[PDB]
Amino acid sequence: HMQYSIEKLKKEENSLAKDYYIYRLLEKNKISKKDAQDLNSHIFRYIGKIKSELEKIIPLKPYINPKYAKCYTYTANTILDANLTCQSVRLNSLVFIASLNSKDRTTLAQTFKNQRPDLTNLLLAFNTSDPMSYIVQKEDINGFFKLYNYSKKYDLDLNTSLVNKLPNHIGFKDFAQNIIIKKENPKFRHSMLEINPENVSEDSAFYLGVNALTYDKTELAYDFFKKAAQSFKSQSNKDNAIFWMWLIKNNEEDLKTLSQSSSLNIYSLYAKELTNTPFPKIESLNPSKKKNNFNMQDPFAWQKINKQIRDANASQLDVLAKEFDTQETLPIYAYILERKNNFKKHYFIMPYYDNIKDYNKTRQALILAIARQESRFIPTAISVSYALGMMQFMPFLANHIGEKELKIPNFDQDFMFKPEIAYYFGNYHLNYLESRLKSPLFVAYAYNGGIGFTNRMLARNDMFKTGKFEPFLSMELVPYQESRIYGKKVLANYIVYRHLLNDSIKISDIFENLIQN
Ligand SMILES: CC(=O)N[C@@H]1[C@@H](O)[C@H](O[C@@H]2O[C@H](CO)[C@@H](O[C@@H]3O[C@H](CO)[C@@H](O)[C@H](O)[C@H]3NC(C)=O)[C@H](O)[C@H]2NC(C)=O)[C@@H](CO)O[C@H]1O
Ligand SMILES: CC(=O)N[C@@H]1[C@@H](O)[C@H](O[C@@H]2O[C@H](CO)[C@@H](O[C@@H]3O[C@H](CO)[C@@H](O)[C@H](O)[C@H]3NC(C)=O)[C@H](O)[C@H]2NC(C)=O)[C@@H](CO)O[C@H]1O
Repeated sequence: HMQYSIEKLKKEENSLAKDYYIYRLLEKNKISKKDAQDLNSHIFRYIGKIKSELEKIIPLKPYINPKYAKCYTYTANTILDANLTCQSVRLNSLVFIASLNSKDRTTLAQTFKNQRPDLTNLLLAFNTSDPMSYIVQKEDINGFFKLYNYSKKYDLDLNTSLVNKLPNHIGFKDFAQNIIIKKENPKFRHSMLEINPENVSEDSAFYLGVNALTYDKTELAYDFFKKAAQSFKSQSNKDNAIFWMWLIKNNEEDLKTLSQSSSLNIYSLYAKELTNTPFPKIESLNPSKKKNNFNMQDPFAWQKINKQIRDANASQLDVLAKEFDTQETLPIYAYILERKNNFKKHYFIMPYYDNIKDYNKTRQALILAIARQESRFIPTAISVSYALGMMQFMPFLANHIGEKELKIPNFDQDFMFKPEIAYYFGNYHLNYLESRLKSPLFVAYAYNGGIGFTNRMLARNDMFKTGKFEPFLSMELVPYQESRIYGKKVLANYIVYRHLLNDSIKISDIFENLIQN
């Protein structure tokens, strides 16, 4: 490999690459207390392992606004001795409110009834055995979400008037998504059958459709999915909603509209196959030029050219298109062309093909499918979790395969930035997953979320079994959003690559194999 001292890193631009190499120093204990002093301002994304690792060296004291400093010297026993500003600041915390004695909640409720009746409602609510039931009786919507955030355990029936107020609050999106996907708060869930589709849109409308289906309310479901179809920004999400309109009410205009979609996704591909519509046009990228001056193995060069491409006018893109129109830079070319045709055309490149042409055509397609979604084939790709290269191996996994299993001499996790190694480790890991899971959809779930996650999901008696709307409904209820989306996208990619390799499979065969018989 190649190493970077903290001093060389401090001279590179802030980026995930620089963060990755700082994290490597921290995990090998190579950052002194002295080196760590100014280090916060050299970190692009100060979240997760790099933060908990830096704070083992230089602990951070949780920020308190100097205006309110004196407000945090009071406790539940002395809050009545604080000025009215301090009293109102401390009451932002429901935990603080829960900690007060009931007589001091009655006193502060009276004090704030006039200018802050939100605080009065929460104080008087915690003087009852069911704060949620009190807040719901007041139809205090801000209080409702502050309570939900304090504890997910509150559950109560909500009437038509109250549930139709919830969508107007910022918190409604996450609330509806989490309780429907996690199958928690059954009374909240049942209550959301009465939300007017007029009052919701986009993701929330869609999840309220999935909710209606779980109660076999097919009419309410169609209406939610239709509103989702009308309001969603991305054609891919519209297609998903229109598919549900079709599956529930079987109007052949919905399926026609879906078969004619400019988005390539499992729903449009399926609709095309049901209507004997031809397979969509795939762009053909074949640059004659061999190489250029750019190092595809320099993670720092990628992070920098990535930013330039994001922030380029039409004029600079046409200059970048020409520079990067080579076989060695094909994945960057495809990325520039995607931005330059304003995301209208279908690019499914097959770079470093020599490394996979000896595997059977089905395996080539799964590898390419995963690589396209993982990295867009960028060899030095780095995730916010520092998953590495074209196939986005987490370090623990790259090291387990490289060191324990393959005993590669002088193995370093940065070998995942080499196409040869990424494709090779991809094949090796896919043999592990495919031997246990079979379906390329299940393999996709396990590649992104893990075989543990996937085994526990498939073992549930309500996931990927026989039913009216299966396996489509199961694909909407995969409990980890990243994995739910990853499966749909990789499956679409798999169908396309199998077509380009003259090893076509019908997506309807894939869907039949998802139901465990
Ligand atoms: C080269 C480039 O910037 N291309 C654009 C794409 O980035 C963009 O879609 C997103 O691609 C990235 C990979 O570049 C995807 O990130 C990966 O997500 C998977 C899980 O799905 C995760 O396991 C990987 O670690 C992660 N990789 C990295 C490097 O973080 C991301 O999920 C894609 N976005 C979506 C919505 O799926 C496409 C489409 O907008 O545009 C290209 O121009
Ligand atoms: C491509 C990539 O890096 N993907 C990551 C996932 O692999 C990872 O999920 C976890 O993967 C490991 C490695 O396969 C799983 O560990 C295995 O667990 C089984 C039983 O559950 C055990 O018998 C195996 O011996 C063990 N192998 C090793 C080498 O430890 C682990 O279970 C997966 N985790 C879950 C929650 O399923 C995920 C999340 O860590 O990240 C991906 O990026």
